Amino acid sequence: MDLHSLLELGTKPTAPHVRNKKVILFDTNHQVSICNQIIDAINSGIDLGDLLEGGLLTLCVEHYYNSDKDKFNTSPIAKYLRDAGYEFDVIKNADATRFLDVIPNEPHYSPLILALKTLESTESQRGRIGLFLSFCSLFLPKLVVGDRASIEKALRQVTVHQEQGIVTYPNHWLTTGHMKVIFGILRSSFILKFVLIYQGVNLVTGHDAYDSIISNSVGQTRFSGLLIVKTVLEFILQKTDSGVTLHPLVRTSKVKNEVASFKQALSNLARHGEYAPFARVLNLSGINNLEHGLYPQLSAIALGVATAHGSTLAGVNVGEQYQQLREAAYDAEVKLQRRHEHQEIQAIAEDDEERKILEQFHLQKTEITHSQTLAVLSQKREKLARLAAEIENN
Amino acid sequence: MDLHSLLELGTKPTAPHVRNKKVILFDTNHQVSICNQIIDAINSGIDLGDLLEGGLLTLCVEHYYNSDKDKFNTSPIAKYLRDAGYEFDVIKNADATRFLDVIPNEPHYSPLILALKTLESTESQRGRIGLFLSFCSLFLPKLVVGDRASIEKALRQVTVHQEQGIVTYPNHWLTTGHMKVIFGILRSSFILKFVLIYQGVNLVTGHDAYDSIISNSVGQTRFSGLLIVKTVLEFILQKTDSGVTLHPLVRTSKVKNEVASFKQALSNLARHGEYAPFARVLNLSGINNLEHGLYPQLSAIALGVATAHGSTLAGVNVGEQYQQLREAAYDAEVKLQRRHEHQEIQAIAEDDEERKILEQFHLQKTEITHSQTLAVLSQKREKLARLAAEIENN
RNA sequence: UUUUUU
RNA sequence: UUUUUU
RNA sequence: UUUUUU
Repeated sequence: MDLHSLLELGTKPTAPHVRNKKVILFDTNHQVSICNQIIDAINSGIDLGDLLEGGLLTLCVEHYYNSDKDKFNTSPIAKYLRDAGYEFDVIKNADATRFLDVIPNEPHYSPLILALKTLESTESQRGRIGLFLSFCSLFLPKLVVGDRASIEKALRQVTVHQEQGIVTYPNHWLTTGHMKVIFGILRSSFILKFVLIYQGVNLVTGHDAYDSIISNSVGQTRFSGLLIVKTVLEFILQKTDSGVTLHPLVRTSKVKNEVASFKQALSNLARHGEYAPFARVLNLSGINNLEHGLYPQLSAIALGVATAHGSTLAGVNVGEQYQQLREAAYDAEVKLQRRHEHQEIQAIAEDDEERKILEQFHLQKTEITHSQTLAVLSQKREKLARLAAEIENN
Repeated sequence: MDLHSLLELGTKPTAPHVRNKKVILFDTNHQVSICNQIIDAINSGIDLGDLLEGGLLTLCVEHYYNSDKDKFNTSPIAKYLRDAGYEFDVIKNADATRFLDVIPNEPHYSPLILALKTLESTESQRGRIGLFLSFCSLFLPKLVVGDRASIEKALRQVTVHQEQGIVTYPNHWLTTGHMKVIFGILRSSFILKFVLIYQGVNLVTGHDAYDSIISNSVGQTRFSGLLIVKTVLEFILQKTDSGVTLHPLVRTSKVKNEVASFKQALSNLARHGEYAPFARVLNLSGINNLEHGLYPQLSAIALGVATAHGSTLAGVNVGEQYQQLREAAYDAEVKLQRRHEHQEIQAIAEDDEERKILEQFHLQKTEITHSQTLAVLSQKREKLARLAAEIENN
């Protein structure tokens, strides 16, 4: 009897799940105009409550699969969503021409029926759907950080993609109320985030403007709320050709339960295949075992070692109960790393003139990264002070 | 269990993709006049929105394959676009004589139907189509740099090809509004850029004026947004006959994760075969793994070493967070390279008179490249100051 | 709960 | 995001 | 892009 196996119980799911959901699909002869009516109903602020996930699935099936519902069901999006517990009931209506005529006759859709009579539609192309999905992909990196972080990252990606000349969005899409409602409809829908992630990752070759925007934004969403995974696996568990060895600041007996617990949490997380970098955004099952408050010493030490290697990770906020250990591991790794690079410069040169040139280069390089780290720290302090002045103002 | 394989997940596409697109093809008895009507509809500023990609495919099939649609489907352009996820639905209309009569009866094409009634057509030859495609190939090098860089490179290629006597373009094609709209229609279309790249690379022998312009402009587009690939693979990972060895400025332990990560990104990029130099323009799948912000030390060091070897790479702009490391690696490589050429001049001579002549030659050659590098730096500084004075003026 | 850069 | 030359 | 002579 192993009594210590009781501390790992109640984490892993045991079976594939018998929970079944129901999202509707619209089968219409006028699918492009139906889809554009869903776009301008969402953009107008109409809370289209239980029909949101089915309407967003009709936009994504219409854009990616020409709304045929036959090669959609063969496709691995639907195989994944069928194993996740979704069921597609197809609301077939061949003579429908408006969004009101396809909503089923239930009593609780009556605020939506009253809301959509006053909704005016401007006639628009098929490409407004792909414009909407490429705009919705811009909220995907820094989605789990908040709404202000998502809206600022998405505004920065709008100006980056408009200097490229790839896209241009309308000016009433870029107001802060509308970017609040698009953050709201993206954070809650699993199917919208998953099919933006799937068509971002798995499209190889023929990219239009929208496919390239979605593929660029899914590429910046990799390990989004999982900075602890990236800092521990790069800087704490170094891999050699001989094998994985620990770091000197984690190689004691106070830390070793967190290290052995973190390796079990990572081996749980890698059951998800190619969606393990997107685990915090898609809210997968191993997500509770990788928080900062489960590893209070491993996380602050790993961020201090990571900040000592790179300039930009001195902008990462932590809680007040992790700051001083982060600052201490930063100082210790600065001293250890200057000892190591002095030994390596003495190892790889050939003359005294060669080691004089390489010594002058690596001391100038270290002074460059230290001055950049202090610049990032000063603008982080001013950003926190400006946010606190806005919170005091509001 | 290799836990470090989780950091490479979510990058490579797993399957050939089940996303299918629909571009139309026009099958008409009067294909030359239909194609010239698409040329003067595009040149007039008519936003021919969803029919743009099919109209450009009809121009390219009419120019390259005589619009027969039977040897087009055997040809490897269509095999590549069929594996990319395109489907060609052929709008057969044997008695059509205008561009209005072949547009399908949909409600969202009605601004285009109203736009094309007022469009006047001048009757023109088959060679205005090849004139349009050779003009569209001139935006292909420096396409990913911007619109002003594309329009200035394309104006320079117009004057180069008119001193040759190969071509002459009409004077209303060379205004900046029209070159803005041809940059706009080339940046977004995958099929136009791909078939200009395919017929530029794979045409061996019988070139007319337009084929030679397209082949010259596709030859200058090789590694267009991939300067990091060219500078690292030339100057940082030197190949000997014995094998690949690193550079002394990247041979430490702070750099080795970026070097081993860059070799994985290059081995991803070389899955695309002969279209791997054109990966940033065609937006292929390995493109996110080769940015400057993923390798902040390898890229600035590699550009400094490259600038020390050649005069013209002192015109490359970088961000402000990479400039000083570029300047430092430039200084270190200047000192290391003068030590190496002094040793090689002592190795390859036979007398003292021979080494006196070779010493005087190589010191004059180094002074020539240093004065050229300072000239490039001064005109770069004045170009940036003039662009900032125009941005302040506008 | 997450916080940087890209 | 990309930035030079050809 | 090419630049001479024959």
